[PDB]
Amino acid sequence: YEIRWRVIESIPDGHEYIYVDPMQLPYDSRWEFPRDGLVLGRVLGSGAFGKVVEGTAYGLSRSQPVMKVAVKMLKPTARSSEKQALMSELKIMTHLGPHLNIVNLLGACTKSGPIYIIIEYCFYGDLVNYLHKNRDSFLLTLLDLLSFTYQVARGMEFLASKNCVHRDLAARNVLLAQGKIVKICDFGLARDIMHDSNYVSKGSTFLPVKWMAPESIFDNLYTTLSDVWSYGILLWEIFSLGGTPYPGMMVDSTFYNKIKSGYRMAKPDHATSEVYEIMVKCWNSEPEKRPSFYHLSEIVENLLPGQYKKSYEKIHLDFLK
Ligand SMILES: Cn1cc(-c2cc3c(N4CCN(c5ncc([C@@](C)(N)c6ccc(F)cc6)cn5)CC4)ncnn3c2)cn1
Repeated sequence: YEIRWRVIESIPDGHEYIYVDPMQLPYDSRWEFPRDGLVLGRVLGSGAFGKVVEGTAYGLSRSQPVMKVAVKMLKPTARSSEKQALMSELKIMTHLGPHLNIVNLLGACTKSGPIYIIIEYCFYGDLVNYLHKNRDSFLLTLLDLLSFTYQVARGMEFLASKNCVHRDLAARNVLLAQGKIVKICDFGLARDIMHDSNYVSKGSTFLPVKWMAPESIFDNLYTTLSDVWSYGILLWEIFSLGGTPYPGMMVDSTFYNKIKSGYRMAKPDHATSEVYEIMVKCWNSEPEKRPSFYHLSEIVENLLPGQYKKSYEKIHLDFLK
């Protein structure tokens, strides 16, 4: 190809070194959970082709013989396109490993019918409804907002270390667990970073434009660095207490023109000067200049009381006992 500026730089030293593709890896049978040990209850989120329901699981844990869970599944209206994606989503989760700030996978029903993905249940729901619920009380506290901001930073650091690009980081995809523990969810659009080069076929039809970095919209480039842009948008959501990004702006020619020119959202009412600067660094137009998720945690860690780090580590270690 003759136009070299349109070729993205591609990174393998010798034939001995291969990319471990999680899509190609075997399914550990220990994830399997009999379908007749799962009762399905109320819907937790739904869409045209799928839903997440609350479930009770009997005998999934030795600690909790009757345990509340969530269950990701497809509707009858879903086609084979949605069926292959849910499978690949299960593949990404079985190989990620567990983390304190991820809605962890507990099991799956893969053997007979449609796929069920069984995930831990988060008592408080998503961060957008939670922040709407508490708006009047705030005016929750400010430290809570910082704590949410740190935990997502650690969650994302864990994902990027596994070379996993989330591609839909947003407040609607942050849940709150029993001890005000923040959990990232929805790996439907998640891809390994080497996925787009090795098995090239994509075409998600509807995208979260207002959360996406310029090079993701315009060039279909998804990296950890475009996740960091989304993390900036997530921060704006949290400190506007559940606000809609770019409020009053339709996504159109002029919107894309504005973002490309350097337009950015103004500071939200409940963000400090220092916290707005984090969102600004996150929306740098040159992706390589955005801060890393490790660096972001270190910045946000400074904004929290000194003991928080020690207590957060105590929760974290305990979770993996
Ligand atoms: C009021 N309240 C609510 C909760 C709550 C809510 C969750 C939860 N979520 C629910 C939202 N999610 C979600 N919704 C839709 C999709 C789809 C439509 N795109 C989809 C579904 C299936 C499919 F195969 C493909 C696509 C995906 N995911 C998951 C996270 N998970 C755990 N606990 N929990 C607890 C608690 N109080």
